[PDB]
Amino acid sequence: ERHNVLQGSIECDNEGVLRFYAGNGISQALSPSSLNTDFADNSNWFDDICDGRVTAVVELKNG
Amino acid sequence: CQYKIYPPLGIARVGNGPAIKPLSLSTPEVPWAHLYDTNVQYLVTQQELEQLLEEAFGGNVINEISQIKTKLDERKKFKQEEIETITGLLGLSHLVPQQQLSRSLDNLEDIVQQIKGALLKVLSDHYLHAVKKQAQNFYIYKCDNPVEKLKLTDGDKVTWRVEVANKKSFWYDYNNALDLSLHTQGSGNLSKNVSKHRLAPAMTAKRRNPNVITNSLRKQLVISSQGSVSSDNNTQVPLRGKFPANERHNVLQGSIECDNEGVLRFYAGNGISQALSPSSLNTDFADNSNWFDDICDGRVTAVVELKNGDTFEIQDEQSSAWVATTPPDYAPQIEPIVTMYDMVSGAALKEQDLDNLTTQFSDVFPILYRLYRMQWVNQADFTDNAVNTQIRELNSELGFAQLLDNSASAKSLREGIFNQFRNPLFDQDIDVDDPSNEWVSNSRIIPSKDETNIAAKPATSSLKLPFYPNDGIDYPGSPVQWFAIPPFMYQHLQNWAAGDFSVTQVEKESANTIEELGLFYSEQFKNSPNSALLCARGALDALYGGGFCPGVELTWPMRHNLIYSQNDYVSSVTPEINLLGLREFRLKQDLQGLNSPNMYQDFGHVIAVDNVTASIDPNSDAAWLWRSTPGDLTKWMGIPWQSDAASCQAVYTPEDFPIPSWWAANLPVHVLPLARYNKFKDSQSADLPEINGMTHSIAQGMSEETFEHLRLEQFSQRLDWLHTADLGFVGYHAEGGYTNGLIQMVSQWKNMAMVMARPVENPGSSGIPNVVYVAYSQADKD
Amino acid sequence: SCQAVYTPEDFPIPSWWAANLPVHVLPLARYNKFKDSQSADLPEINGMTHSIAQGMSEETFEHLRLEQFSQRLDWLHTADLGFVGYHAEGGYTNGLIQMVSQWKNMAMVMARPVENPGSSGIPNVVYVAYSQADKD
Amino acid sequence: NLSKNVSKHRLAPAMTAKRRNPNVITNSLRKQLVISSQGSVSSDNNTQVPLRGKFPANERHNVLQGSIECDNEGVLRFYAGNGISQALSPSSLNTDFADNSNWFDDICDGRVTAVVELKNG
Amino acid sequence: LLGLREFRLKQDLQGLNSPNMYQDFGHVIAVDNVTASIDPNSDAAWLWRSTPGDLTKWMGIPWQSDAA
Ligand SMILES: [Mg+2]
Repeated sequence: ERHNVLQGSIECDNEGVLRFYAGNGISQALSPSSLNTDFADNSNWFDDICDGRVTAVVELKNG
Repeated sequence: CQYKIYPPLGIARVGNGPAIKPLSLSTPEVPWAHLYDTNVQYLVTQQELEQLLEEAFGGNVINEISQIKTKLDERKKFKQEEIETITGLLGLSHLVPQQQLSRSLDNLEDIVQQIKGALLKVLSDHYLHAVKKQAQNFYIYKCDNPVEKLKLTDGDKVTWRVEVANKKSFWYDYNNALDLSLHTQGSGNLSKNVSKHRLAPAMTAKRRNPNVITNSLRKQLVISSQGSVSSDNNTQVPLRGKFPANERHNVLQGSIECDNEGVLRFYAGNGISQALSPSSLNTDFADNSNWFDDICDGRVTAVVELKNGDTFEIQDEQSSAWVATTPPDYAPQIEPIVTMYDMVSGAALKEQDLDNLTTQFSDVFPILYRLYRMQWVNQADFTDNAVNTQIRELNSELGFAQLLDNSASAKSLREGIFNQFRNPLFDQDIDVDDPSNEWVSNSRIIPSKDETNIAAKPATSSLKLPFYPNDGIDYPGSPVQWFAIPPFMYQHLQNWAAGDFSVTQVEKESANTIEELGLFYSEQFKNSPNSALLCARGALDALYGGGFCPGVELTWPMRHNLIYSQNDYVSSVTPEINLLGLREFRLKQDLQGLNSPNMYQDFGHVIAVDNVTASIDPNSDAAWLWRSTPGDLTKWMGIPWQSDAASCQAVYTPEDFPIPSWWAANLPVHVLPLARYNKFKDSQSADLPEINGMTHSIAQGMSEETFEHLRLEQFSQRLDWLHTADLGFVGYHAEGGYTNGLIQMVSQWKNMAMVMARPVENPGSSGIPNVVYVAYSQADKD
Repeated sequence: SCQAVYTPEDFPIPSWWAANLPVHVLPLARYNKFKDSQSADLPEINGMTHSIAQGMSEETFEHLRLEQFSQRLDWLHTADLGFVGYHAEGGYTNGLIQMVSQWKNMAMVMARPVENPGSSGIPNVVYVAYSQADKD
Repeated sequence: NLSKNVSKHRLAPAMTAKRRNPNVITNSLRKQLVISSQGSVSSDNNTQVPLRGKFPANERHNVLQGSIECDNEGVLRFYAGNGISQALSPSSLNTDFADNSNWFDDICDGRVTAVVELKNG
Repeated sequence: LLGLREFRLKQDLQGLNSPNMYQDFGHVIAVDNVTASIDPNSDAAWLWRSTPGDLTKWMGIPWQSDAA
C-alpha cells in the first residue's frame, strides 16, 4: 500500500544552469488485476507524468 | 525399527494470520474432536491481538519504558534510538516489518497506552480477521509399532529436517484424472467399470509454461527450500525459495520450529500467488502460465541423538513422513462426505473381494452424518435432500435408533435410504447404445457450457445421491459425471441395507438422534489409546476424497495403493467399535530428496494414460512417478490454487434444483451469514435495545409465534459463498461472472467467509438447533 | 440490466424495478414443498412420502414448511442466461445477450392458495414464480 | 509423406479429442447432427438439380450442399454450395479456430456413381 | 514432372445407407483408435472405408473460422 513515484530529478551546475529529467516511465495500478483497457480513463492507475512551477533566486557577491 | 514420525503425511494450510502458536490452528490429531465447539475462532480476533500485546508488555518492559520515562522529560516526539529500543524489547519484528513499527510511534505526540494503542492499530491492520494458519505437529514415537511419544531426557536432542518443493509451473495441464483409462481389476476407490467401459476417458495434457524449453531451463520453474531445527533451540526457521529459481521473487513455502520436547510444528505459506507480469491474468481454473504460488510438499526426516552417544536416523520410507500444504479449510467442523483418509483405506482393497468386507453400524454412520451436516454449506442438502429430511423426521420422534436395527422389521427402512445412493459401479440409470457399446445415463446430465439448440433427451431415472459432480464431468451423459461414495463404502452401505452389520447395545442407547450418537462416537475417538494412528488419521480426515478435477488439496494418485510403501489395517478405534478403522500407511519416498536424479523428470511434450500404464511396472523408466520427491504430491493441482478454489463451487443445470456443488465441505457454496445469525440468536425475552435486529418495543409487541417464525425465516436465508467478498460483481454495471471470480480470488481468498459453530442459547419452539454454523466475513457481518 | 446492484455490504441487496422485473422469487418447486397440510390425502406431501411426512412431529413438519417458503431464487436463474453448464461464464453481459431469446422463459409470478397453513406462519395467499427450469 | 522419427521420438504427440456438440447424447439423437442429400441427372435432360439437406436433420434450416447438371454429351458438372454458414442461435459465436458447437456449414463430400445404357440394350 | 498415377478412394458401397454412416469411438477419439483401424479386418477399419461426409468431417466448423 502506497507507492513511491519518481516524478523527476533536478541538478544545477557551476554556471547556474538547471537540468530537469522526467521520471522512469513507471505506470502502475493499485491492484495487479486492474487493467488499463480505456484509451484515456482508467481508475486505480497512476503514472509518473508531472508538471509544475520553476522559480529561482539570484544572489550576487555584493549582497 | 526403533523410532517413527507421525503423522506419515502431515497437512498445513496457508493463511495470512501469523506463524505463532497463539494465533494459529493445529491440524486435527483426534477425529471429530471439535465438531460442536461453539468457542472456535478460525479468524484472528481483536481479543487475541490484545492478549498478544499484553504478553509482549510484561515487565521488564514497563519498568524500562519507565526509564525512557525520564529521558523524555529531561527533554520535554520520540527519537529513532529510543524507538528502536521500544521495539525489540517488544520483539514484534517477526510479525510486522520494523519500518512501520518505527513510524508507528514516530507520529505520536499511560504513556504506555499510547504505545499499545498505536501498535495494536498496526497489528490490527495487518491481522484483524486474518485467516489463521492451520499448522501441523509432527511427533517422534518409540516403536516395538508405536508405543509412546519420544520423551527427551536432559542431554538428548532431536534434529528435524524438511525439504519441500513446488513443481506446479513445471508440470502438465490438468484436463482430468489420468487413471480413468488405466487398466485395473478394480479397487475399493474406483470400479473397473470406468476404464473397462470407457465412461470417462483420460485426456492427453500439455506442459504448463510450454515456452520454456530444455529440461535444464525448466528447472527454473521449480521452487524449493529446506531447513533444520532441533530441540536445543526453538527459533523458527523459514523455508524460502525463489521463482524463477537459480526478476526473482521470494516465495515463503513455510516455517518450521521445534520445542524443547522435540515436537516439530510446520506452518504453510501466507497464501501469496503472483504472475511474473501484472498483466498475466489467471483466467483458467487450473493451468495459468507465468504464475507461481506458495503451495508446497516434501520430505520430513529426523535424527534422534541420546545422551548415551546413540544416534537414530529416521530416514527410510517406513519411518519418515511427508508434509503437504493446501488451500484453507473454510468450514473446519464440516467434514467431506468421502475423505482422503477414506482413499487410503480403500486403496488397499480389491473390488472383487469387497464381498469379504465385514460392516459395523459405525462404518456407515460417517456417510449419513457427513451428508446431514452438509446442510450448513450447501443448499441442496438443507432443502433438497430427501435422506436428510428423513433423518430430521426420525430425530423429531427420537427414532434414529431404528437405523441401528439389523433385523428384518427395520429392513424396509434401511433399504429405503440405501436405494437413494448412487452406485459406484456406474452401471445403473443407463441405456447401452449398440449392445462399440457406450453407456448413456438416463438420469439428469450436467451439460457442457458449449450449447446446442436441440431439445435434450428427457431423463427417466431419478438423480441419486449425493448431488455433487465427479471425475467424469467433462462428458455429458456419462454416469461418472456425478459422485458416488467409493466401492468399499458403498459395500458397507449395501451390507447395512441387507442386515449384515453388527452394532453394540451401548450404541443403540445413545442413538435417539443423529447428534446424540455423533457425540457418543466422538467420545470413542477421544478415548482411543492409539494416539499415533489417530493423529495419522486426523491429518487426512479433513481432506477431500473426490471428485478429482483435480480436487481441493490432493488428487488422484492418492487413491492407488502404488503410491504407498505400506498400507495396513491395524485395529478398530475401540475394541468393539470400528468407525472405519485405524491403519498404518506410509508414502513411497525417494530417499535422495531434492538431490534425487528423478527430481526433474517428465514425459516429454504431453503426459497420457500410457505413461501411467508404464509406471505400474516397478522396473520401468516411468515408475519414478510413484516414488515421491519434494513437490510431487501438489504439482498436479491448479496453479495458482486460488483459480481452482474459485471454480470449485456450483455447476448449474437447466433444472434449478438441486444445485450441484463441487467440494462444499471445504469450499462452501451456500452459507448462513453472521448477519442472519444476529437476526435469530436472541429470544424474545432478551432485554437489549435491539432484539434480532428489531427495536425492543417491536420484538416484544409481536406474538410469540410470530417472533419464532421470524427467527426461522432468518435462519433459512443462505448466501452464495462467492458473494461473501467482492469477486467482481460489486458496483453499478459490474460484470460479475465466472472468470472475474478466478481473477479476484487471488487477492480476495483471504476475505471469503469462514464457517464457525456458534450457540443459540434459547431456541424455544423456533426449530433452530442449539448449535449453528455461521459464516464470518466483512461484507456479510450486517 | 434491471436487477440487483450489489454493494460492498452484503445486505440489504439493492434492486431496481422488482415489482415488474422480479429479483428474488418464490419458485413453484418450493410451493410444492409447503402447500400441503400434514393431513393431506396424497401419497406425497410437501416433497416427502406420506409415511415420512406423517411420521414427524407436527412442530418439525410446520418448521420444514416455513424453511421451504423462505428459499428465494434469483430471478435471473429461472432460465438459462449463460450460467448453465460446466465452466459456464455467466455474468452481467451474457444475461443481456441471452435475454433476447430467454425473456419468454423467465419466471412469471402468480398468486396461489395455501389451504391449511396451520401454525406454520405461511399466509393463505402466496405469490409463486412459474418457469420451466423452476419446476422441481 | 511422414518420417518415422515424428512418432518414434515423440516430436508432436497426438492429443485426445472430445465430441463436438457434446450435449447431444445417444447415437440416435446425434444422427440429427449430420446433413445429407442426394440426386440424379442424366444426359437426356440438362435441368440442374439441387442437393439440399436439413440441419438439424429429421426450426430446421435448409442447407444447399451443391448442385448437379449433366449435358447431352454425358458430362456431369458439380457445383458446391453458396458459402452459407450459420448457428442455430444468433448469439452462438464461432470463436474457436475449428470446434464451434451449435454451427453448421454447407461443405460436403460424397459418392459419385453412374450407369451407362447403350442403344442395343 | 512428378509423374501420373491411377488412384481411387476406399469407398463404402452402400453410401448413405451404410450401417457405418454414424459410427464413432465414444466420448473421445485417440491415436489408439487409429492404430486399431490399420487392420482392414478389425472393428475400427470403417474409419478408412469412406461414407459420405467422411473426408470433410475433420475440418473446422464453420470453415470460415479456420480460414480466418
Ligand atoms: Mg470442511
